Parts: sequence; C-alpha cells; structure tokens
Amino acid sequence: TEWYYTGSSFFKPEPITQANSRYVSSDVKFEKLENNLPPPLLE
Amino acid sequence: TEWYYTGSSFFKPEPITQANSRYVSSDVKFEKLENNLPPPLLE
Repeated sequence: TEWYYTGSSFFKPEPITQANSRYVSSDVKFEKLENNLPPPLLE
Repeated sequence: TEWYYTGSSFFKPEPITQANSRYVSSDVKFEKLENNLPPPLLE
C-alpha cells in the first residue's frame, strides 16, 4: 500500500516529505510498512 | 559522566535521541562533553 499526506482543513492527498513530517518516538499503534517507505523513514 | 533525557511530569531516564532534542545556538552555560558524545551530536 501507498501512504499520502493531506492537509487538515482541505482534502488534497500529497506526497509525504520532510516538511510535513516530524520524527517521534516508537509506538505500537503506528503502522509498519514493509515497502514504499516514505523518504524520511527510508535510508 | 553520561546524560539521560527525562520527562517533565514524570521521572524516568531515557536514551537521548533526535526526537527529543533541539539544535540551538551554542552558549557558555551548556555542557562541554568531550567523551560519551550524545548520538544526535555526532557528525
């Protein structure tokens, strides 16, 4: 599956990037992606 | 010595990471840690 960022007050799916994403501590309820890793997570 | 991150409202030492650290302009009062360099400080 593929994941896209969207705005809060209007609906527009957009690519996930560093600007709209923040690094946070690990958690169980966070989704775990085997592939299609977003640029921030991908290394 | 070694430095650990702890929360404000409850006491539990944690490993330091980029999630809970902010890059700031250097100041004299800060700690000049020659050894045991925190992982976010590594270049």
